[PDB]
Amino acid sequence: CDDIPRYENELFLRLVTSTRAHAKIKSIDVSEAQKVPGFVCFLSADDIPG
Amino acid sequence: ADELVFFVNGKKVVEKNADPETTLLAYLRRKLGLRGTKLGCGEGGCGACTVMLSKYDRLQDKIIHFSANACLAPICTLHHVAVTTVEGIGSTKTRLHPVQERIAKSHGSQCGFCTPGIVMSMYTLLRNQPEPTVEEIEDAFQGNLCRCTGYRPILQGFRTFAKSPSLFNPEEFMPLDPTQEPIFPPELLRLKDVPPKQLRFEGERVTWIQASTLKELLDLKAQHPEAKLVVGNTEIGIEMKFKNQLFPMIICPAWIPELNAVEHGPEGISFGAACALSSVEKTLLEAVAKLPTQKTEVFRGVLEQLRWFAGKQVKSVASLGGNIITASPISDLNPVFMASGTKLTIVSRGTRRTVPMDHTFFPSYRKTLLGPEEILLSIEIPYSREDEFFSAFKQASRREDDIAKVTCGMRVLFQPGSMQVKELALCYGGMADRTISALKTTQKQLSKFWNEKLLQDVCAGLAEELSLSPDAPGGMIEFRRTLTLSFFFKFYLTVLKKLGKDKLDPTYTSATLLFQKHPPANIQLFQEVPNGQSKEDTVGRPLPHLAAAMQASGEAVYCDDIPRYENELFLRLVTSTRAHAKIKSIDVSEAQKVPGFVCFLSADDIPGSNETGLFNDETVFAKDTVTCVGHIIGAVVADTPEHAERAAHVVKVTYEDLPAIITIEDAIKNNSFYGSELKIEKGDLKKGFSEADNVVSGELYIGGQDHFYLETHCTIAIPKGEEGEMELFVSTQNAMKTQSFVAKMLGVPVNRILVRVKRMGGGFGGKETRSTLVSVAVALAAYKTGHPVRCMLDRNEDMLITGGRHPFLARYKVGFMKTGTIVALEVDHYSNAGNSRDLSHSIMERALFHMDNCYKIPNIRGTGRLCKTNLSSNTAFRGFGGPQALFIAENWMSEVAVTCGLPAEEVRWKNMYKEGDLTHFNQRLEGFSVPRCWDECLKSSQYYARKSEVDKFNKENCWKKRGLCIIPTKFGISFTVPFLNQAGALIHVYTDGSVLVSHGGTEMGQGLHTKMVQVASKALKIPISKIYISETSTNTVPNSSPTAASVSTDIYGQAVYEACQTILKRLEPFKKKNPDGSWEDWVMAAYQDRVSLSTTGFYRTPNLGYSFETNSGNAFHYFTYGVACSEVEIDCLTGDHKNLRTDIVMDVGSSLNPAIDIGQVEGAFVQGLGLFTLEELHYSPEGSLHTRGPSTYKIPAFGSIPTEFRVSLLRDCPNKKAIYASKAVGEPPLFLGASVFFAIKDAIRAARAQHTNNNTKELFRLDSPATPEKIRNACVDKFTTLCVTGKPWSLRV
Amino acid sequence: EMGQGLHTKMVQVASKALKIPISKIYISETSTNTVPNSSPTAASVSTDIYGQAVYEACQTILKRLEPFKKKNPDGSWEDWVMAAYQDRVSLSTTGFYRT
Ligand SMILES: Cc1cc2nc3c(=O)[nH]c(=O)nc-3n(C[C@H](O)[C@H](O)[C@H](O)COP(=O)(O)OP(=O)(O)OC[C@H]3O[C@@H](n4cnc5c(N)ncnc54)[C@H](O)[C@@H]3O)c2cc1C
Ligand SMILES: Nc1nc2c(c(=O)[nH]1)N[C@H]1C(S)=C(S)[C@@H](COP(=O)(O)O)O[C@H]1N2
Ligand SMILES: N#Cc1cc(-c2n[nH]c(C3=CC(=O)NC(=O)C3)n2)cc(=O)[nH]1
Ligand SMILES: N#Cc1cc(-c2n[nH]c(C3=CC(=O)NC(=O)C3)n2)cc(=O)[nH]1
Ligand code: FES
Ligand code: FES
Ligand SMILES: [Ca+2]
Ligand SMILES: [Ca+2]
Repeated sequence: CDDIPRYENELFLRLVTSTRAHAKIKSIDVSEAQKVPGFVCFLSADDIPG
Repeated sequence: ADELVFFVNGKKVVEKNADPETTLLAYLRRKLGLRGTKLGCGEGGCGACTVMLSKYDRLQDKIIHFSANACLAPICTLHHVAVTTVEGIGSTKTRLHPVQERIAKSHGSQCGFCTPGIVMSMYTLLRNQPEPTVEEIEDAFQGNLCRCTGYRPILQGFRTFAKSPSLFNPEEFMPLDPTQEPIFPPELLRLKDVPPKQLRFEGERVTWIQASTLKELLDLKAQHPEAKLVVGNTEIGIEMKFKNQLFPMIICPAWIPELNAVEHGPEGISFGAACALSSVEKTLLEAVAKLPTQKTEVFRGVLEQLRWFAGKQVKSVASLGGNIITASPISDLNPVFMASGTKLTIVSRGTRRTVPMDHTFFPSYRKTLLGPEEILLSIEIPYSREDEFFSAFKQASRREDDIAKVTCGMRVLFQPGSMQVKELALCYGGMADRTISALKTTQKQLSKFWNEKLLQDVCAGLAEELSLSPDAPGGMIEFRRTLTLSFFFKFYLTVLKKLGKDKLDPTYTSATLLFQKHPPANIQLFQEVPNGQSKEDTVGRPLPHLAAAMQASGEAVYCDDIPRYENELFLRLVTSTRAHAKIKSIDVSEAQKVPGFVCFLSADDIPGSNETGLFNDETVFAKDTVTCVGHIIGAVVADTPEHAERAAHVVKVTYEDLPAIITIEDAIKNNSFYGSELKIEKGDLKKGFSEADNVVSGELYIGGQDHFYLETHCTIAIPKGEEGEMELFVSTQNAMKTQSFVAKMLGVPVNRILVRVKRMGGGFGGKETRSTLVSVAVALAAYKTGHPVRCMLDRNEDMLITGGRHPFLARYKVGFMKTGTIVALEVDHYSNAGNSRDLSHSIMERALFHMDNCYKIPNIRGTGRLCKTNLSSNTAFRGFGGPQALFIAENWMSEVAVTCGLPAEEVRWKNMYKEGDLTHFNQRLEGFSVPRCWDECLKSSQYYARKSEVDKFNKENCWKKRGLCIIPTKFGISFTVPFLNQAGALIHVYTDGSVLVSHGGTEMGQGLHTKMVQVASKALKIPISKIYISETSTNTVPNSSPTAASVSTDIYGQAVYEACQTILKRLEPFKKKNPDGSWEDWVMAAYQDRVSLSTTGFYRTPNLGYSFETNSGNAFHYFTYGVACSEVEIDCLTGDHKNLRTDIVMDVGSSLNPAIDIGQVEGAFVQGLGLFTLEELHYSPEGSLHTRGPSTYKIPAFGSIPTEFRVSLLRDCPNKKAIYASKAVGEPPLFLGASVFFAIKDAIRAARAQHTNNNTKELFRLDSPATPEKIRNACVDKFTTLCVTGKPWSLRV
Repeated sequence: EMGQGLHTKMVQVASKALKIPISKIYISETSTNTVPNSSPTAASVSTDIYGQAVYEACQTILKRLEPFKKKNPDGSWEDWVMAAYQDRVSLSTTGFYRT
């Protein structure tokens, strides 16, 4: 799979995962993430169209 | 300076390193990933790259919006400009804009490749005039071309913006709402405030300075006199791309206020030299409405030329000074500027002069009297004076967006209130290498009076003074000379009229009329579906092409639109510049030095076989010898397409010529044929000829045709790196041959090669085989590099290399009775096949099969020979030999009517086959519907009433004539080699109950997939929404015949039907167990029960197999029929004509989709009209093509179609021989375009009775295409007489 | 294929069923548009079940090619395949198995 050449416009995804075994998600803060050079977006449940 | 800032669809683009050579089109497709905007030609002719531009004009103090060709727009002109592309206005993921909605729903998109550019031209009009007039609408598209639709639906759909069941419903159209339009970028409006300043861009090869002030400009021209000015780039863009000019320094003066000012002075109106021609046009139109007629004579000449100058895209960026200083011999403006003494204000640093343009201003080819330091600042177009009159005329190959043959400006100034010539200026383009004045002719007339003797003297003087030698560039010697006289005659008559106030001499009055549009009327008639039919059964309903909305939105993916891999490379073909030569050596040493160069590939690089072609006739890369101009020798592969192009251009081939054989004639004389003669003989010719009252024999020629699919040939090849595996994305009608020619070249099993075809932007037969020329080269580059490689041809390469329709030369003899009844016939056909066999033999056979058209001829012999020549190999082109043969048949039929002195329709009718007769190849005509088509078309076209109206018009008009002709056609349906009539399909039903269909056919705009989906949905009894077709691929359906012969709906439809039956058989017990369940419940239960939800389907046409030796057995499964009646009006002084009205009745059985079938009728029709009247390829005598682009090759334009255009599909004619009682439609109607040609012939006969003949039974030869040249030269008269063929001491008798 | 040699076994199986060498057969990949609704490759039954699927498809090819073998007993695989193609016999089929 990863040996397949990337398209010129091909992007990379990194999962964001929980550090707690059982907990409510109070908030999510992406503001330091957006500062990282090359950030395109952060995706979460609300982005799902289906 | 360094930064370039602009906006694209509302979003800011900051380009830090703009290269001056980057066009917008390249930037949009390759840097911004916005692939809706397309490349179709690269020379401003086709409009596929049309976008909108918006800017603040701080001078009108207003946001302005205009359209432009992205392929010619340098991004370096666009600082502080907002670009709107097709993706800027809507999409199927959000909402279509009204323009996109309507063109899709009104069936104005087929292949869809022209659609975004036509969308953008209509959108642009709407942003300027939210409620346009019908004419403002047609005019919006002078620079857009469509090869598929025949234009009618696009216009009829867009007409709903102005002011039988039906193919569309305008009441469902969302109204335009200008408050919902994208807002002009607010950042850009903040910027209008800041004073502009000089910018500098630096690219690989070119430095560009954007001059902010006149002083900056004139300083820069002093410092850099060699620097090239650029405004619209519509000429420099061509010189750069097509003549390998490099201008290492550009100055763009477009922003400078004095170069854009318009002033109304006592003497005339003054425009800065950077004023677009669209501004010039608007200003003059307003002057012409406001001012006394006698002030505006010169202005109206300018306007008359601007009417026929390029199109909206070009006119909106092309500048006035750009036209004057380019000094093309064929400028339409400079003759007018020169005739008028229009004033040029010319400046340099510390210099200013003003001169009247006159004959000295253009000293020689492409030069003007401007010095190295000097710029054209402003132009004063003068007011006309009392006693001063002016005309301008342009004649071309086509009226819309064409390059002038002869073009002129004519001024006379009389002594006050007299007819006594004080001044006369007759100034012409196209008669020499610069714009010239006939000063010798006109000097002789000063003090003379405007009369008959003056007309005669000027004609005689023009004939002497504007001579052309037989060798003149452009040819068309007699036509060009006739036109210089004809135009003068029009001027002479126009001036007579203007001199006498304002009845003077009717019969003559129409020669003086400027071109004028009658309003369009279009009626389509087809059958409603049976009343009880389910709404979910769409078979027989006018469902839009399934991809039409995505074509309109730019979201449909064509091959080059597929994203590049990051390591993907670019191939450029290296082709022969000689017709016939040994290759002595190849030197790549300059190519190696172009940046990004990767490798040059040639014959030695091939690991498998260099032998390719349908008959194993050809090389993949030429070895030892080249046998045509365009013969592929090699290829350069580089990191960008520009590096590849530049590198290939500088690959040096050294040749030693060999004797060439170019023409049919040469080939006959040299015994140069492929194979041996083909023949069908039936009955007894000698006996036939001996019993005929009359016998006519003659010779007929029909020229070839370039496919001009809007998407040229394109392949992407992906090498996998494992077991020789390769995956190709290809624009082709033939994935099977592509797959096997790529495997043969690589020397790998066919199971290693996967070919995928999503869609083509047109194919028309030209992608039936010739697509492998590019496919196999790209495969070689992928194999050799291990990288993805791609290549899309530029238009010029495509036209040169890939082949076209076959030219035919016929020698015939027909014996007939006095009643018109044909008694015997012989025709010998010769086709120009080019340098390989390809489909030529099958093309000849199809010609022989159609030599009868619809006529019963008891004694008949047809022969065919294929001429082997040093020209690119010709191939399939819609009709596949049929139209040539059928044109030959109608030519001699028409000569039969003339010789008999009988009405042409009577002679055709009495000769017509009847129900059950055998053809000349002994096939029975069962369900022969031509008499019903014929009867209905006579009637619905009101033919007989109109005949009498045409005679009347002809009686009353000396210099225009009308013509009217009605012709039948029949077209045999099947591939003539029996093995190709087979089709497979593969159908999957997934467990959500969605169905994916795959079949061997490809989509090229004809709506095959839409039809297959309609079939599957009727067969399965589910809605089409549940069914989907993604693409055509060799690992889903193997061994497919090319999508060709118009049988794809027939044969794939049956294969899809059969897979549906199997699925239905598997589901039946689940249906039984649960009668009240849904399709979804039944599918899930069959899955849970371990019943397969996948099957193949297959079909093989029964009862086929014609033998040329027994002359028996079915050649075809059935025939498609129809009839067309066309009326034209020709202009006998120029060779222009108008197509006034056409009515078509076509038998397509019970249509699967009447929208799609009417689209096919009209598209085919218009493609045939192009073949028979507009389109013409020219080659030098040594075999090198001249016509390589839409500038010179003229296909039907929006303005070319019949103004009244009516199409009916025959009611109540089910075809038991094909799926759901339908008939094949793709090619049958194309020969109906010949009704235009024969109407033209009738109108020529009329003109020659007017001024040539008392001989009503005379037979003059009119070859195809009947272009303005052939029509004009055929209108023999007192002007032709003065400038014919090429005083002697020295005269016998 | 996950390392277990299933494509290899399948090529072995097809070669034996069609009586042609393994060199004339190839398996490129697995995809939902060539075989739909597949169970996961799992429970060690893939050879068993795809083996039968491949075998049934090979039988169907053999039935279709038989009249050409019969007409030309001394011919090559390649001769029989070309003849079927020229005679418009389909050279594509599915295969299926249910334990
Ligand atoms: C599809 C198409 C159809 C066309 N149809 C026609 C037609 O029917 N009739 C016709 O006449 N032409 C036609 N043209 C030609 C072309 O569009 C015109 O000549 C146009 O006016 C050139 O203007 P431009 O601003 O694009 O010139 P550019 O390409 O930008 O410049 C052309 C030349 O003019 C010089 N120049 C420009 N401005 C100045 C200045 N102020 N002072 C000194 N030199 C200057 C440049 O240095 C350059 O040599 C057509 C072109 C295309 C692409
Ligand atoms: N829009 C469009 N219509 C088209 C073509 C095309 O390329 N584009 N090709 C024509 C030719 S040459 C043929 S043989 C048929 C192929 O399609 P069919 O067999 O599905 O009719 O479509 C015809 N109509
Ligand atoms: N449309 C179009 C059009 C196409 C064809 C046709 N296309 N390919 C072939 C082949 C002929 C052959 O002799 N050998 C081959 O491998 C292929 N014939 C026939 C027709 O009647 N109309
Ligand atoms: N190895 C491995 C392995 C796998 C399985 C197994 N895989 N999928 C399921 C499912 C069960 C179900 O109820 N619904 C489903 O959609 C799937 N069972 C069985 C086994 O014996 N060995
Ligand atoms: S691509 Fe620009 S006009 Fe054809
Ligand atoms: S739809 Fe216009 S070129 Fe095909
Ligand atoms: Ca072609
Ligand atoms: Ca050929």
